[PDB]
Amino acid sequence: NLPEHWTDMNHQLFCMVQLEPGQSEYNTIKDKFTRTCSSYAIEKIERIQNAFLWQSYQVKKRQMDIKNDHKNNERLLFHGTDADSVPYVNQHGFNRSCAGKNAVSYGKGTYFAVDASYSAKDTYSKPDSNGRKHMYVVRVLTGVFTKGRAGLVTPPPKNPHNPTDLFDSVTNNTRSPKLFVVFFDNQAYPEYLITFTA
Amino acid sequence: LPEHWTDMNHQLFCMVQLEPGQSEYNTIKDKFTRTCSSYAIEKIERIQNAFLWQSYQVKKRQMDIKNDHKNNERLLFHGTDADSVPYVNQHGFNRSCAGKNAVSYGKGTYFAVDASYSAKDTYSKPDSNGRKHMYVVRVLTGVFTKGRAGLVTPPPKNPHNPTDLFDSVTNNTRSPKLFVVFFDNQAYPEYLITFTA
Ligand SMILES: CCOc1ccc2c(=O)[nH]c3sccc3c2c1
Repeated sequence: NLPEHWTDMNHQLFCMVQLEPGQSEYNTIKDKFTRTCSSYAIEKIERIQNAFLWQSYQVKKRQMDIKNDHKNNERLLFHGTDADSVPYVNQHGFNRSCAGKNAVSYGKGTYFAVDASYSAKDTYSKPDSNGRKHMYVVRVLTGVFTKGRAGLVTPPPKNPHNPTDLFDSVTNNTRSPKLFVVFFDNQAYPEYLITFTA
Repeated sequence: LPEHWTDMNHQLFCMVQLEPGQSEYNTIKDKFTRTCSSYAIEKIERIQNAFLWQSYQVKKRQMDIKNDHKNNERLLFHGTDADSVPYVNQHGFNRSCAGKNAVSYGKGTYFAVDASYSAKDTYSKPDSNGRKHMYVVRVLTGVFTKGRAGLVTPPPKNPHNPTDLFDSVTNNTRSPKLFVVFFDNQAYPEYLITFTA
């Protein structure tokens, strides 16, 4: 099911592909980033081609598309991370068990930002020994969501008398969402890695 | 969707009570009675969860490719309290839900080789009516190593490639009595046994 615009990977399962400025693919990511992070400068943007993460993510997307009633289930969001975590995320994706406590907690899961400026905080995208910061652009299955709460280890039930029928994700604010939290593996696909500097 | 499943009238989730004395019920009963013959089986249900099955079978194919052989799958037991049964039937096994009982070999979901281990009251807690609950689980144990307290993922299969991981951890690699998996969709709950002491 691998997208036909991916580079041939030669029976390999994983590749990072460096994008070229001037191509729509690079430019649209650069614009979405500079919308809120105009003070930073992009070193490079890599497309993440991970066959196994993509398959598991696309199965979860198909299931959420079946379960929800013609919803836009998927948002393109940002995730800042430290250099030490990039090889793990590239290969294995986002693991809630490794997640940091966010300054404002809406549950114990993986946090994704609407605005690059949030992900660009040194607390999330820690500068490496060479001053480089790292941010993923991520396809996230936000689905149907509600305002979260610090206590959550899964999304809350839509109905308290049906505890197993869950919201797909939670947010800080349902009228103006600026962050989303997901609580399951393969609910987020790391699509691009932005390397950037002051 | 597997053969031994029965029709679901286009539904994606059904719990199907097995008939005592037919081959499927007899096979699952015998796996339990190997170590739990002193317990009384009230019923066995086949868990038909299309989404959990799909995600599990994807992970199974991936592990068959990664390990370059089959034999990544084992049948194991998981005792749970009555309150968690609806969650497990619909959403499977969540390492984030595991309390202080799921400790010692890592922060994952624990599966027992022997039904006797899962039959302990600390795991299969008797409900107000005295009923205990244990799953028979298809688990992708794959290539495993000894676990230790505090693991959030299995160790690497070589500290020179830190991201190529073991699939699971155990108490004992030569004679395993339990397995811990650290990822969703590595365990498919196949049967639920309701039983009493
Ligand atoms: C060393 C602990 O190993 C095990 C082995 C089996 C089980 C089990 O069947 N159910 C549950 S529910 C919470 C913990 C456990 C558990 C833990």
